[PDB]
Amino acid sequence: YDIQAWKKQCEELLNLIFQCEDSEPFRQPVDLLEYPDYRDIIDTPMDFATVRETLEAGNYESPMELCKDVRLIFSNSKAYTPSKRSRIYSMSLRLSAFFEEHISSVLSDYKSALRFHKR
Ligand SMILES: COCCNC(=O)N1CCN(C(=O)c2ccc(Cl)o2)CC1
Repeated sequence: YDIQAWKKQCEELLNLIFQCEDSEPFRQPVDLLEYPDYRDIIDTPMDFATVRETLEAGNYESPMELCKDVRLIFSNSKAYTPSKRSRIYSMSLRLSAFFEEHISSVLSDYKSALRFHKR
């Protein structure tokens, strides 16, 4: 019932994601010099360094907001990919499965703790 615990749980999970080779494409923003059409396709860039900085700045109120930005990393990869068999997109799908496997308990515990708080 700790309604703050999600923040360190997310820091920990971001540390695991940064250790994961599959996060290599989405640590930093897309260099628009290497992908000159990126912003023609993607309205809202997102990456894991931006998510970590937002968290560490105290600019997430809940793990749902962090989850929305991480999911945007993955949806951007899916929107930008020329092929469902692309290397970078394939890395996104594995990393997404990993993230969803790990974030589920963080969301559940937070929502449970908030419900207890508001009982
Ligand atoms: C080392 O990483 C540098 C920053 N990352 C980066 O440039 N990109 C990651 C995002 N992205 C894609 O999701 C994608 C799908 C299919 C193809 Cl190709 O790319 C475009 C490439």
